[PDB]
Amino acid sequence: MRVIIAGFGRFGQITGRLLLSSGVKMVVLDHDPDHIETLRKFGMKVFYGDATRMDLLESAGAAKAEVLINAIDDPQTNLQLTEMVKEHFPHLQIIARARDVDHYIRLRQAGVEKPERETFEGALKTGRLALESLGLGPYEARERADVFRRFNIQMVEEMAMVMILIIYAHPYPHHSHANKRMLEQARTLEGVEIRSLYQLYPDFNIDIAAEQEALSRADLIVWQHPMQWYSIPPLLKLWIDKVFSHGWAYGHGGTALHGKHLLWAVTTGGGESHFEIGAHPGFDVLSQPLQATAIYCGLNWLPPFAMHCTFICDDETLEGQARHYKQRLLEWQEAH
Amino acid sequence: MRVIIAGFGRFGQITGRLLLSSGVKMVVLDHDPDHIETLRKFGMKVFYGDATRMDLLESAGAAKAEVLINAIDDPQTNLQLTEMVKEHFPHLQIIARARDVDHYIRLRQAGVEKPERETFEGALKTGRLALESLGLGPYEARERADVFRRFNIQMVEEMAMVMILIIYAHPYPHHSHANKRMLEQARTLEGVEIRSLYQLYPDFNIDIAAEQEALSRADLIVWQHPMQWYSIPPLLKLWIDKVFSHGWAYGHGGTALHGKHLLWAVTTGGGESHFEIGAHPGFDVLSQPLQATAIYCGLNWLPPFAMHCTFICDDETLEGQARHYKQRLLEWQEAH
Ligand SMILES: Cc1cc2nc3c(=O)[nH]c(=O)nc-3n(C[C@H](O)[C@H](O)[C@H](O)COP(=O)(O)O)c2cc1C
Ligand SMILES: Cc1cc2nc3c(=O)[nH]c(=O)nc-3n(C[C@H](O)[C@H](O)[C@H](O)COP(=O)(O)O)c2cc1C
Ligand SMILES: CCN1C(=O)C[C@H](SC[C@H](NC(=O)CC[C@H](N)C(=O)O)C(=O)NCC(=O)O)C1=O
Ligand SMILES: [Zn+2]
Ligand SMILES: [Zn+2]
Repeated sequence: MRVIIAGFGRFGQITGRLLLSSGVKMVVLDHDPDHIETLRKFGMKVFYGDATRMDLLESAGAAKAEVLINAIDDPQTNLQLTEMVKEHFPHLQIIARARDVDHYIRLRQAGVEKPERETFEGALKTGRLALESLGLGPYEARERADVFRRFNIQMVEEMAMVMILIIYAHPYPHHSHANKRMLEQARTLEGVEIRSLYQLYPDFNIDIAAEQEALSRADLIVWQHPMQWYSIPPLLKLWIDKVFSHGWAYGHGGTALHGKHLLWAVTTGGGESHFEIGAHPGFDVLSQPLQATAIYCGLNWLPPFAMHCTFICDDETLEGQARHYKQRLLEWQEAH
Repeated sequence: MRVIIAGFGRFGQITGRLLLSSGVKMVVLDHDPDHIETLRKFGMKVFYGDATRMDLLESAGAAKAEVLINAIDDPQTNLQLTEMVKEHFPHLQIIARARDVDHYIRLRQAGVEKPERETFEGALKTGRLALESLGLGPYEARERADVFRRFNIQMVEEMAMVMILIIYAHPYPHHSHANKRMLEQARTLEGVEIRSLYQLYPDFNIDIAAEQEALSRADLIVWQHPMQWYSIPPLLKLWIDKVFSHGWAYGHGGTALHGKHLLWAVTTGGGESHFEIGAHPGFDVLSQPLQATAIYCGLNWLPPFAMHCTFICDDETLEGQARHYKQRLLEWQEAH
């Protein structure tokens, strides 16, 4: 229906099995009598022949499909398919396997956004296993692989070619009601940049230098998120831990944030009264770790923006609250 | 000095390049004239020939090496090398590339602990890009891949055969001084289980069922960690967000934690004066998000154990605090 997979070897099988687990229906283009049994069990419609055939492509539903996964092993065949689909089926999104760097480059030049070098991530994993058996902790080792990946991707992309900042930290931005409205409203302003952490770093691999650059340009920084267990989401905590670095956000020479302002914009399921609990009751006390973090780094902490009772929230209330968020924002701009 | 890499093609080049960035000393076994220049450029010592020659293995220093990375592509040659090494060099840890499920199985049977199927992680990434191109959030997609990975590994492992609970959340357990001593002390008690989050889940993919089972068996739960930015590490917060689930920890029928105790055991680099910051100063205030979480889940909140001044801490002070932690734990179990 929405998905076509070309090639059902080792690579296509795992990609297909992951989609099938997530409830996605697909058809397969394959031409290996060896895969007949695998295909039988897999239980999807099969088009048996060369994927480069226009007739098989059309009968597979290419003119209506959203995504083609090009899992073809042979670079020449893999590229020929890519070129055919680009020419004949302009709305069909190509996700491609690449054999190696030369193949990756040719795919990039054919307009595939992020071709996946078939052994790359396996090889990085193997590197981490070696690091761990040499005595490195698994997390430090994964971080080292993350740094190398970013570097390597930047190098191969070069070979191929050859003021408000909202730090948004909802884990499921597509599923958001309250925060999503707040952001729609904020974008109607100017000099607003939005960085959605769970969209940028689903693998919890923050690019510190990219984050520091954006902060450098901002006058007001906003930490916007749904409250989770009286606190913030894991990825926002990671962002603080990584981005607010020694010699940059604090410590000797760490003055990059001095003079800037910070707003906490948080949504909660409960209402004010729910926070009257424990030794230090009241919603305002929960701002403490954040305010302490901001102050330590030389930021000016603003009165938080807080939207309560999203659990029982009227759509009329969701709107007025979102517009007051924009209003807080506008008012800060006019003062600065 | 420490590592031998057999095979320096696409796969072996990435693995060895990663290790170079970590300053690891390695020698290479490779027979491909096309790789000679690459190897010379990195300054790499090469033993040219079949990695399956005993005399080459010996010359490469296999009798002293800590780790062999078997990056050979050909499954037969790859397996021959594995079995030869296992027979003759008993202290040499083998990290091996696997072509597919069958190769993976034969490596397991040869005594390789975690063979890495070469295209597996690459395919999962391709599957994630397809899901995202269909409109799924990048983070939700990654989470689907994590579930798929966990299930797949368990399946391939099947085929290959054919009370105190400390939740420890130091991001760098090996680099620790204060927490390491505390865990040394705690371990001298009876009925202690330690789960080290950053060792168990470097890729931040928590196994909720396993954590919940461990919690089932605990009477005292301890959150133990160094304090970072007035709060807790990113992985502990994920652990809370994931493991303290609707219908288990809270909400209708969520009574699994009722009657259990929770202790916060935290180390800080600053003393008490460090926490004279913000509108709600004082160290005790910082426990509020955690105490509120405890209360909502029916956990019994105990007075925290806090070790301060680790930045300026004498070694006798460190020992003494590690003994006092053991003491708190002991008196708890003597009281229950
Ligand atoms: C993991 C989890 C923990 C939560 N913890 C709290 C809580 O501490 N206090 C509270 O009021 N709401 C809590 N909530 C409710 C969310 O804050 C609320 O659903 C959210 O702000 C709604 O905004 P949204 O429509 O943008 O998702 C929690 C929700 C989840 C999913
Ligand atoms: C990311 C980062 C943030 C930190 N923030 C704080 C802070 O909030 N307050 C504090 O007293 N110490 C802070 N520290 C210092 C650690 O708490 C301290 O080094 C640790 O408790 C020592 O424990 P260890 O020897 O087991 O590593 C921070 C350290 C790091 C790495
Ligand atoms: C269990 C479900 N199922 C079936 O019904 C039959 C296939 S069998 C396992 C598969 N093997 C091959 O494709 C053989 C490749 C080869 N011989 C080659 O050298 O190229 C494979 O490894 N796939 C990637 C993975 O799983 O890691 C399958 O996946
Ligand atoms: Zn989403
Ligand atoms: Zn470590």
